[PDB]
Amino acid sequence: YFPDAFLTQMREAMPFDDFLAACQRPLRRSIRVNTLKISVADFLQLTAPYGWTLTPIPWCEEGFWPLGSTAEHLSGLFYIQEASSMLPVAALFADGNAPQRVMDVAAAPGSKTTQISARMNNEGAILANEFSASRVKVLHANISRCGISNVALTHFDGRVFGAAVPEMFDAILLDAPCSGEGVVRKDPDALKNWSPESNQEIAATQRELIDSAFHALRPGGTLVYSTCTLNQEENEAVCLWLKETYPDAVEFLPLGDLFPGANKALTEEGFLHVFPQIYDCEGFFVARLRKTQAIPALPAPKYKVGNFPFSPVKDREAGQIRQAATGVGLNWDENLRLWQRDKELWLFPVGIEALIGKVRFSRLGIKLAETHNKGYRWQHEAVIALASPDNMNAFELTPQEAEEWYRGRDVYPQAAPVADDVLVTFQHQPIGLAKRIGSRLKNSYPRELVRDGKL
Repeated sequence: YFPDAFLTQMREAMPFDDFLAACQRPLRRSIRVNTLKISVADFLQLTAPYGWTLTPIPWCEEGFWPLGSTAEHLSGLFYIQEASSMLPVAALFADGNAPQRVMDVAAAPGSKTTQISARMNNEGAILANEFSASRVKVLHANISRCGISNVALTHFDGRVFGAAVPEMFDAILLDAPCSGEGVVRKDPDALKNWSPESNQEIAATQRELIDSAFHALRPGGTLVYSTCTLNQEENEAVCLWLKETYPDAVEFLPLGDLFPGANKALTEEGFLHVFPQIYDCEGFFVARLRKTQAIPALPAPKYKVGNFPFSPVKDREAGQIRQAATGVGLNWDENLRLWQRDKELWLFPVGIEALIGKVRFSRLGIKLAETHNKGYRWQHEAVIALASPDNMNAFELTPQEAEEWYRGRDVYPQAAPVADDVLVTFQHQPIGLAKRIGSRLKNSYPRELVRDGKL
């Protein structure tokens, strides 16, 4: 369903029928491989038995066309995400762009965040901001599932960043809340409350969003602006505005070589204005800019953000934890350093350090452990992230035994390893960390996730 005003002005902005057609047909199931865990080729090899046809996505070598309840999804080897969300992320790293400190402004539900992480090879650091509180917990679950460690979370109104955190990021991805015209294929009533007035104010929001972003972008950095909507007010008009506001500071960086076929969607400015029927998918806009120059300062550091509840772990102790963890299969890069709050023990990415005190964080990095007596309760989240499977104390489950784990039940091996603490893999992926207890392997899969159904 489509309002008259909207169609009879999509008619006057087409460079059409095919579009009405593609508009009205449902989206293709779409999947993205997580190379933090498995290579593409390996993935293809591994899921060949399931007999799916998979069309390659042109702007994402890692992208392809009951999903959530498949082993591979549970061990975090792929993300269920739409091809259009892949595009902004691809732009962000186009032409060997290799940013080390990145913000995702509207990060839930995690689709893009996870993808950026994988592309940075889990190095550097990311600030994933999400405005809605409820969506934050979704974001976090999704991050923890993919074993991402370079992410910190905030809960802010996006507009704040420009003033709060000046030339902080070397890349930003601003996927702006829009009028969702491109999303009628996922939701046949999506727009229904659509109106040109309602759009003028949405565009007003998108202005101050992108200004905030630009402000928080270090000189030299790239910013990618994307929406799910197809009109010019919210897209080209918003980018063009930014350039008018900072004429000597903003450079559009054409996206035409982004992939083969990109030309089909290329705007005179170098944006990709992807109509749904062009590549058979969602309706989407992608714009990439670079800040070429420092721009004037804002006041506006009003929010004095008070004590940070964690302290960096001292060297004597940090060493002993590193060795205690290694002894159980967990390992970290030089990208990560150990902090502490209570019995709690966290790893933060050094990339994020510089932000401490300029923003209140919802969460940072990963909880490695909680101290208990002389010991440690290793967190599931850290096992997914830091566990090396190719080990001599790994233990591979049978499919039968794997299903049991995910239904949150104890497992009884014929083998029956020697370790009192056993790193449990399936398809040779870290799946959880279990205690021995004689012959039994106790289930330590967090209950908030114990699968209810079929597998």
